[PDB]
Amino acid sequence: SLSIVRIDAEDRWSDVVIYNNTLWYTGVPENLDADAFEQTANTLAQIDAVLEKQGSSKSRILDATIFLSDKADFAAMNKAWDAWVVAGHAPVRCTVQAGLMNPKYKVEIKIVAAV
Amino acid sequence: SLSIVRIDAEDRWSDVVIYNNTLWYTGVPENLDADAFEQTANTLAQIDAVLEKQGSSKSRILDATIFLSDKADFAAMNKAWDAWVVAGHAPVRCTVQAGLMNPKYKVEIKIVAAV
Amino acid sequence: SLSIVRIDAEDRWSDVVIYNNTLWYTGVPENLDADAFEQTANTLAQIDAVLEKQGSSKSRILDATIFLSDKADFAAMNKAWDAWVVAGHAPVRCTVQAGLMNPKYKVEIKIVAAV
Repeated sequence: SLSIVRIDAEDRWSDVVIYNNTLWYTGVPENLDADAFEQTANTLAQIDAVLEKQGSSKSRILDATIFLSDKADFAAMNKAWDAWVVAGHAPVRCTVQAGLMNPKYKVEIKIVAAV
Repeated sequence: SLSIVRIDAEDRWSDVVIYNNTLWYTGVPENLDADAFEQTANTLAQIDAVLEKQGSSKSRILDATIFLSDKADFAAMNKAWDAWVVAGHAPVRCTVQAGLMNPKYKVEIKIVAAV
Repeated sequence: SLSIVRIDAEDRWSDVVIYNNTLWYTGVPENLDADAFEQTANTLAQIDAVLEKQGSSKSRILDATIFLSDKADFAAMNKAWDAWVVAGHAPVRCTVQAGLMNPKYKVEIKIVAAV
């Protein structure tokens, strides 16, 4: 559909937007003092739950942009990603180090997925 | 339409691109000597201008990635965003810090919207 | 089509994703010891190859985001872009400097295109 659907949840930093059978969402860490692996692993779990609640799923992710605050955390974030990603159904994947909006975020994950 | 429409199509870039009922655009500030907050507001206003010319609006933006040159300007670009954004019609957002091309850029905003 | 097609679908990533008449891809350099001009020119050549394998072309690219590891490489990557881009058929473009996963990468290029 060409009618935009927007979804706000109290426990969730980003809205979800659905349009033209496509879904956008940004995953942000919930446990600020946690390390990069935890934040990546738990943000990937957040994303699954958000996609499922709107019928989609981690199998239907088209493109993912992982922003990291520190180059030292690449290994940890690959380790989480690699434990979660669906073999043969993986999204196109962008990973860049950049400054994040909260100094305690080690990771932030933009998602575009099919609905 | 599955036909691609380009606005201000030059030799090396286009300013706006429209395809499959979706519009792409990067906004850059024109007020290059102003501060972050005021460069942001200016960018946002150009975006409104661009979206209105094609039939859309700031109520129909799907995703927005805000690049800041300096980590110290997060709070200020948020201030300019909250004055501009339409509550309950907000797009998904990304704000990160990276190097911009013109050294007088505090901010640069990439936009995907519906049309 | 509302079906998801993945090209070179691997364990942790897919090289290309195609959905809803839209194609997503991220080009990364092949020659790690090459300078930024070679890496950019070469990456634009890969993008073409990827687009035409799917029956699309570089005239059909909608949006491009170029990440450079070093601000000193801006001129080298514009020279490559300028030698390649299709006058009057260029996408929205956006260049920023950021940290990249491999320290030998001077450039990386994400592409959304019509297919």
